Amino acid sequence: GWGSFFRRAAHVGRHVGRAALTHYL
Repeated sequence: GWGSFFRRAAHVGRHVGRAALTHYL
């Protein structure tokens, strides 16, 4: 709508959001 103010309260779900390629897992 005006900016989809929702997930911004946690940026999707962090972790995978920011990065994860570092984890050899």
